[PDB]
Amino acid sequence: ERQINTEYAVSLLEQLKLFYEQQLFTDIVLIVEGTEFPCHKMVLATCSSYFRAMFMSGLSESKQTHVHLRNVDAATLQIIITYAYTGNLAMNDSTVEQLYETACFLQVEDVLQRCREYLIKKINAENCVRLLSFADLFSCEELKQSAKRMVEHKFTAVYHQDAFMQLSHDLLIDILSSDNLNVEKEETVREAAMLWLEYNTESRSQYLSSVLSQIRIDALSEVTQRAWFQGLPPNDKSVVVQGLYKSMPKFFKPRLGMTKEEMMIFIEASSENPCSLYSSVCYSPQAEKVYKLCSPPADLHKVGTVVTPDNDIYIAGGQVPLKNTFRTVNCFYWFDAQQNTWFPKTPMLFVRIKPSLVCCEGYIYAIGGDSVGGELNRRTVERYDTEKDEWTMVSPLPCAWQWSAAVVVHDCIYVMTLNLMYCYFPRSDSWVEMAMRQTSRSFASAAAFGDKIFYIGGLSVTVEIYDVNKNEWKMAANIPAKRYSDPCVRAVVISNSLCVFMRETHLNERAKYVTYQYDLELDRWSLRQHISERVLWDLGRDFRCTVGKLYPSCLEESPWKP
Amino acid sequence: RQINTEYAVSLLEQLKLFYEQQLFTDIVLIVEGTEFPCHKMVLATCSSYFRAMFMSGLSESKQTHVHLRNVDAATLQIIITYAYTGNLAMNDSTVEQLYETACFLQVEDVLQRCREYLIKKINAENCVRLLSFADLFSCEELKQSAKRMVEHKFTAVYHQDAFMQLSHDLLIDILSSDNLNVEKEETVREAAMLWLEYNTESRSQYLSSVLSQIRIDALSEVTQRAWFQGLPPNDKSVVVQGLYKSMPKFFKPRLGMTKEEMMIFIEASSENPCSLYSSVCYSPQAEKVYKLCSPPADLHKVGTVVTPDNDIYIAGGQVPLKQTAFRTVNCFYWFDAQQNTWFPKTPMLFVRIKPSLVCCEGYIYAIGGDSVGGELNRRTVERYDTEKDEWTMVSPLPCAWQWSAAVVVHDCIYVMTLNLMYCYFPRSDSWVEMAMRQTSRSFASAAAFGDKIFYIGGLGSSVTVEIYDVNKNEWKMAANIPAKRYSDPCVRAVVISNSLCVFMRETHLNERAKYVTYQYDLELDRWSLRQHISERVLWDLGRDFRCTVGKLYPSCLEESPWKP
Repeated sequence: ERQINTEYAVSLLEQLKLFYEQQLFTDIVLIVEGTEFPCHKMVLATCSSYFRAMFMSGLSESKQTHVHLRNVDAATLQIIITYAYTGNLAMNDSTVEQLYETACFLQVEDVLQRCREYLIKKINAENCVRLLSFADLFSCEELKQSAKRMVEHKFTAVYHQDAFMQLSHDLLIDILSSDNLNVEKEETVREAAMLWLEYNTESRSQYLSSVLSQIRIDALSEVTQRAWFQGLPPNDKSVVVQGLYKSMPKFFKPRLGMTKEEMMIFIEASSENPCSLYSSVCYSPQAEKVYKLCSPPADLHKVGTVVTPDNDIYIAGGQVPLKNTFRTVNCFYWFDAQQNTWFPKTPMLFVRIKPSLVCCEGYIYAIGGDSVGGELNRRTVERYDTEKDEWTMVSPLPCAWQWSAAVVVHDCIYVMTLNLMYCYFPRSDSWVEMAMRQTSRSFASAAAFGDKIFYIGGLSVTVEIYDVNKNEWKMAANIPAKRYSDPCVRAVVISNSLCVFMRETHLNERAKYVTYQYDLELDRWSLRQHISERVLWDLGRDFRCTVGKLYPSCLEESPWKP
Repeated sequence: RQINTEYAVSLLEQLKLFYEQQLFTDIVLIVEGTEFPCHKMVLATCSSYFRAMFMSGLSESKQTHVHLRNVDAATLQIIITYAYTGNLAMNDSTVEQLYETACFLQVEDVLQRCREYLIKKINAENCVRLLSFADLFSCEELKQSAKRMVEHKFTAVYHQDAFMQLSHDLLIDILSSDNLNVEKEETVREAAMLWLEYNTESRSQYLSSVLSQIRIDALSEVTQRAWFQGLPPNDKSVVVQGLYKSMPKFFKPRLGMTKEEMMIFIEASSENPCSLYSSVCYSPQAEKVYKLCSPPADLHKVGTVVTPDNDIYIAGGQVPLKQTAFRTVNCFYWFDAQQNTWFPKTPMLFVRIKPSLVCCEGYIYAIGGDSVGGELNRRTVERYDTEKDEWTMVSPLPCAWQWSAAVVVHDCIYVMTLNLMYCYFPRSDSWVEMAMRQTSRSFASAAAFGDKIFYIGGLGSSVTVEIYDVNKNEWKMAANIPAKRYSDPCVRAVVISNSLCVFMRETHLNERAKYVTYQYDLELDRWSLRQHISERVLWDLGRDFRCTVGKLYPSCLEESPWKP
């Protein structure tokens, strides 16, 4: 006997739901603050494990037609009952907390796992500490850990969340004592503990002692003593004694967030093992090393990169071989700065090929990139919401462009094509016409350095500088490159200084990597650093470059023979 | 949206778990001392009786030990396990009590399932039993399928033991119908006579009604004194009744006596260019061309067979896959001689292209025809069971042949190829080497007339004829068919009117195709002009068309409207 479903799995379930709704065969009724729920017993067993032990134990409640169940919400119990009768939960985004609470109370494992997944997928920006305290209240390892890391990453950039103040000690100890604080400085966590304590002083006096010992000598060499002399309760002597002990021991160690080296993330590199096609690696300007990264899909290629001002990496679009015995997928991913993995996000609505993602005003803007090709209005765009986690359609492009580039300058969208340029106003959602270039060049990219756009390359060494306040295109100079070669130019910001990363290739000659330092008033690319081939190998042709901060300890060095 | 499959099956298995492992099982069914702990919700979701029993207000709304009587243990068990998992184990024996308990408990799903199974299971040796069963329980669709299949099979066997134990209304509906298949009107007469003489005074009152449905051509002749012999003694209310009642009931001829020997064609050239091919038929007696229903889903590249019981079947073939596009399917079908439609049957195991369907000893033999496997046994020859409705493999052909034909002579299968021949012994399931032909010819057909095989034509084709004798085991020449020179005759060997005739369509240079059949004199070795097919009735058919010998009804079929 297996489980074949000859149009019967749904028939029986439909009949069960009909019976629940008709007040039929009601052998048990739930009283929830005056509201009656005349359901049956067999089904409540399958769902609630509390009702499983309720409709079987030899206690008098099993022989009680009317049971008065309290500490449960009416709407949550109703949705749980209808899920038990139809399998459809249709959960919203607001009532997830009370639903999970009632599921943990009733011990309904399936809806518990469903809500756990829905919560672990929806830790976006704000409910992080709230759902972290929630998972601390209701033991939930999966939620606890994802939420822990999420806070270690974003909490160390706001450290002012209203919900962060109301936290239990053990959770705060686990948060602060961990070595995953994404902070480039050691005083921010100090003042964050300090603010918390100035808020609930006296009440959590032992807790404040522990949080001072948790900050350790690392951040104990500050005004912590004077602030305490200011707010301590009178007639306290041993407290000063125990505070004087907390300033030198507790294994003084450094932290991890300080290792935010501005590095050079690359994608689609020349793979070492012939079994793989491309790879994503990184380069260190100061450390002069070449680190690697894990492929987000591990088989799909032709992706686009973007870096938010908060140093976040995203990947959208791309094409993957069909593996029949290259199909385009609109999937989306995000790079973890510590786990060295890729957590997917809400996919796009159109399968794009090499999308150009631009970040502005906290929103991700994907401009062009072979949306579907057969659009009525072929020139359209689509943006992303980093807070609401959804895609919003905006005003479509004014001219259809291929192999285009797009940057962001002064909180405005700027997309560049062969010769035209349009500025998209995020406040009014419209395109305004901008200056036209006198040269028609494609297959090139642009960089947003300061208040000037530097469109480099095209087919070459065309250096066409554009300014927003002036609205004009001008030439500066030609990059010094060896003749009889085809340079692959890459313009990007580094250390608040405009530089370039170019590679020259000749006939019967090897490729050479070298970055130059360009000056604004000099119009010359001074030799900054020549990338030695002993550490970096060939990259290819379809590789991309972008600036971002990474961690050396989480990532791994790329092994390659000099 | 739909229903979450994950929970749907999780709930189903959890419900089944609560059933087998006695847990929340509340109501228990007491049947012949066997315990059946189960729930009320599952029983209500399927059985209408159980739904009515619990939701009511009677003592059963608060009872636990219901003594369900007039049921079976295994049937209730399989019904409960189906209600708990959706799995119905339908064998070939317990479907009767299954339908009984389903009609008792009023469970629509299992009722429809077993009704479909019995609509598939309807055959000869259970036609009358299934009809009596569909008369006992109201199963009008099953009742009609029974009646029809019944009708025909009843008027082909009329030896069923269950036929004696039948209700009067059912017998009246069977006999008085205009769908009986009998070459004469006297067999139904003696069938009614024996059904009446099965008893005596229990059939006397029905005697006055059964004679009211049979024509008066036999209600004035014999089998009136035979009833007077079996008449109750001194009964003077039946003798004179039948004496002065043999006057109305205007004698009208039935439909079963309209089976004429016809030339059934398939894959003929479609008249309207919207369709690829069609199926027509020639009337050697009516001299017209009646249309036939299209092959099932325009099934092309198939084979035909006409059993000695005059039944048409279709096996193999290919359907255009959803410009050249064709996929081969192993579907099997059966032609309804009255409803003018192709009823589906049990498909084969392997797909075939142009299979040679041959009937022998009640089995349908499809010998070769482009086997899919193409492995070391590139034949996959299969036999079909007309009793069990299933296929069974037989001894494979020793040699792989292509574009071959097969006939049946002396209860044996004779498959013919370019030059070789092998005879299959069904009793021993073996192949024996036969005589060798001296001419290499293919793409021809053979007709089995008596105890001789007549391989006509071969390669277009020609007028070469090689006659083979089974008792002599030798291939000899007889003559060549006199045809017009510089032409390509399309020969078709067939048996009709107890004589070997040929359907040979010839085409001249810059001329249209001409249809004419000849009668081959067996003792004189000469093809005589039996009849010339005028082109005013029969149009072009094509090249890949087949022909077979069979009987059809002109009444149920309609004339094909087409210009000469």
